[PDB]
Amino acid sequence: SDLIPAPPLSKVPLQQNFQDNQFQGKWYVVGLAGNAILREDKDPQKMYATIYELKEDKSYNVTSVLFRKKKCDYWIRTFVPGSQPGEFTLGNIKSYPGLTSYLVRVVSTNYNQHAMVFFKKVSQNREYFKITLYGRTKELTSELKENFIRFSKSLGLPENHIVFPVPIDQCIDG
Repeated sequence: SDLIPAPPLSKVPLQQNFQDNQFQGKWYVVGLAGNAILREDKDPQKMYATIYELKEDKSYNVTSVLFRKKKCDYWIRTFVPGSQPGEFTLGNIKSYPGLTSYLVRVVSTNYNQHAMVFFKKVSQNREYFKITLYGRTKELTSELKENFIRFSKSLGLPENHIVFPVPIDQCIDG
């Protein structure tokens, strides 16, 4: 493995006055960028969806659903409130083999249409980061997609590390 290095956290803005209640519900992954994300023209990445449910204790149950091998695949994360509102750590990190580190920062959102979220983790001592462009719908404007490309490039990622998953109906319409 050779990886583009994680950016310093100083280059990753935090959404001011983060509203945890308004960030809840279903988000479509309209854009994906990161040091382990590679464009694949033979088999282009399919859109998946992530559901944020705020618990009584103010941590998030995070359920993601993707269409793989004719079936809906579910995976669950717990996001624990971090240092400042809009940051999170991963609950029960010991239950993920090789994972020593996991950070979430909500970069920007208007809550009812779009969000950009930064993830950083250390797995088998390798440092991974990604940015997801979230949509409340499966389509976003040229403007929001160019904003996400610009932001991804500001963190050192070239074009072939930025993908726009293809909209689908299976699994993610529930």
